[PDB]
Amino acid sequence: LLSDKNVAIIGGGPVGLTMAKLLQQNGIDVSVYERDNDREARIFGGTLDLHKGSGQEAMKKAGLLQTYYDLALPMGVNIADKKGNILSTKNVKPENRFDNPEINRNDLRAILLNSLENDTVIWDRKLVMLEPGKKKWTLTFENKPSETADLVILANGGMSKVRKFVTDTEVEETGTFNIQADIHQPEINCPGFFQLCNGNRLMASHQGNLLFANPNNNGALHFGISFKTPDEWKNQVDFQNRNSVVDFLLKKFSDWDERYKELIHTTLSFVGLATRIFPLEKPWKSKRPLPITMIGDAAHLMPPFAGQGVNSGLVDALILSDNLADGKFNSIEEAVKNYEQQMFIYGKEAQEESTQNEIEMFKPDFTF
Ligand SMILES: Cc1cc2nc3c(=O)[nH]c(=O)nc-3n(CC(O)[C@H](O)[C@H](O)COP(=O)(O)OP(=O)(O)OC[C@H]3O[C@@H](n4cnc5c(N)ncnc54)[C@H](O)[C@@H]3O)c2cc1C
Repeated sequence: LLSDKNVAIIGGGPVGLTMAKLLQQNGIDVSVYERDNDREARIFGGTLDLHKGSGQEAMKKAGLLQTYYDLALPMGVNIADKKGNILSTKNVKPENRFDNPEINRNDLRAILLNSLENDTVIWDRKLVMLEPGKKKWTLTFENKPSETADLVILANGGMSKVRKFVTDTEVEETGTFNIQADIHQPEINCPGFFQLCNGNRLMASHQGNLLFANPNNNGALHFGISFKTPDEWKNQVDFQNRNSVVDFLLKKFSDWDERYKELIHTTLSFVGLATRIFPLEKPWKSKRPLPITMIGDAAHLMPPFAGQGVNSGLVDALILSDNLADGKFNSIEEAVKNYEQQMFIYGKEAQEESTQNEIEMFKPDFTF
């Protein structure tokens, strides 16, 4: 295959690790440079789920579907109202288990990580600078020895600072905002809400305030509250100390049932983040010194309320990965050129749904 050279993937998230695996399956030489300190760093967030057709195809090809099923956990979902009434409830039906079981972000990385040869990932590696060499890239790492690569694959999230050689387009705030926390022993610390989820993911929407929870992410309750960014914050409240956040949440939620409030009372620390999108507007630099591309969130960061992200990114993995091994191209530049073409197709389409959908809710109504 077209790589008797060496690849550098920047980013050990689910998309970056899948790349690594798909390449290394074909005897390609890959290293993943991850900035997490070690294998064991906690990944904050909800649970991923892999769709048939996309995410799961990624896993089928990596020879990892069964392992994914093993560790994943199917979940019904309830729609509830501001009051605690279950409006709807779709349960796991035996036949449709495998459609999209939820997996914990750390568990998934354990699966991927386990599938790579030793020392494929190089930990404690924060990429800060890239530089086109004679015939290969030079990667700069904060207070760590530099490295070289014939191909660089950016897979380092939606805030990647090293996007320039591919495009001058930059991420943008979408208009909405997300607060989220985890509650441990949710069954005694927030029994009302925990009992309300009754073993299913829970969602409720009220006057443009979204509450979404999963009662069982490896035994913790994860939840997030989303909303249109308050007119004032121009980019002012502080997620450092919680009394600030609690007053704010408890305000826009005073309307809501005591059970949800108890959710905002027990949570010890909150993390705030503005929804962003890396818009697939114009084409990317046709003029590139050395081979380089982007997959997953680096390529098309988009709002999550649709259910998008990662599947779309794992598809990137799949598609690029094949292009560079099916020998159906006479050069690397061609193969990446082609992948970037296909992904612009379904990328724009996804980003279209999620954006529009984001506008749907966060209005004065919704019904999922
Ligand atoms: C609030 C919220 C809820 C979401 N819910 C869902 C959901 O329910 N389902 C779903 O499918 N998606 C969801 N998403 C989307 C989602 O999870 C992303 O698409 C997914 O994380 C993308 O994977 P990735 O590998 O491309 O990027 P990342 O997961 O962000 O991986 C990037 C990796 O690169 C590393 N990194 C960053 N900078 C550097 C650097 N300079 N050098 C080296 N490494 C670096 C990071 O440590 C990280 O490990 C949600 C997103 C948000 C914000």
